[PDB]
Amino acid sequence: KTSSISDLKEVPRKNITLIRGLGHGAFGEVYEGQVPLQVAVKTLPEVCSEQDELDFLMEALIISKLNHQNIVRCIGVSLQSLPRFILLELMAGGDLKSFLRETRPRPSQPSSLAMLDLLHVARDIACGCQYLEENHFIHRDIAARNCLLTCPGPGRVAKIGDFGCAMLPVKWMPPEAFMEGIFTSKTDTWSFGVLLWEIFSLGYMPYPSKSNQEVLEFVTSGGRMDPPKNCPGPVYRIMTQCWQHQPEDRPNFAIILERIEYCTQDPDVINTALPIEY
Repeated sequence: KTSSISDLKEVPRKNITLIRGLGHGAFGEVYEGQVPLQVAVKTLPEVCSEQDELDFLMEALIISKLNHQNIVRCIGVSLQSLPRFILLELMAGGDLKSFLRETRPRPSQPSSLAMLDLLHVARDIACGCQYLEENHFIHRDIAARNCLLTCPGPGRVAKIGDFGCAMLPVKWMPPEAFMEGIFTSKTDTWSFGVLLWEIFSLGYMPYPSKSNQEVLEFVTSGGRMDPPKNCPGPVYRIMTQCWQHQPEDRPNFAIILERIEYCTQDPDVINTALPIEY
C-alpha cells in the first residue's frame, strides 16, 4: 500500500524559494531551495504527459513512505501549484561517485581519505538497503551515482537517493535481471556488491575496459571483477558473495551489514593504506 495524498505535507508555494540550480534531473530540473529549512526541489515540467503526472505523484507517495536515516527524506510537496514540486532532504555532499573521484588520495594530499571512510559509507548504504529489504521495497538501481552525502567532511553520512535497454544499468545487474527482467531483494544485493567495488576502487567504472555487451557475456559465463587496488580480503569476500550466480546463494542485507561491521572492527582492515594516484 502507498501513502495517500493526505499523507503528503503540501507546503504553500509562497513558503518556497529557489536559491539556485543543481542540474537537470531525469524529468525536469533539481534546485536548492528553502521553506528556515534547506531543501532539494524536484520539478515536474508543465509540458508533460498525463502519464508523467501519474509518475510524479507516485514518486512522492513512495519516497514519503520511506523513513530511515540512510534514505533521503521527502520533506513535502507543492503539487497544488505549477510547476509541481517534490521537496527532498538537501544533500550538500553531492553524489558518492563524484566525491570518490574528487577525493582520491594524491601525492599532494596522501591522506585525503582513509579505509575507515569507505567502510562507513558502505555501512551507511547497507543499513538503508536492509531497511528497503525488510520493508519489501526493491530499488533496482543501487549504484554510487545514486548515493548522496550529507557533507564532504569527516562526519559525512551516505544515503540512498533518487528512486525514479541501452538504458539498463547492466554493469550493476545480476543475470536473472539481465536476462529475464527478474528483480528481487537479491537483485539489489548483487548491485550492492558492485557498489562496494565502486567504493573501494575509489570511483572507477565497473569492469574497466568492458562495454555493456562484453560485461553481459562475461558475467553470464561466470566472470567477476578482481579486487580493487589494495582492497582488504574481507571486503572483497563480501563482494564475491553478493555476486553468486544463484540469488538464493547471495546474502540478505542483514548478513551483509554484519559482515561490513565486522570488517570495521578488524585493525588489519582499517589500517590498510589506500592507493595513491601518480
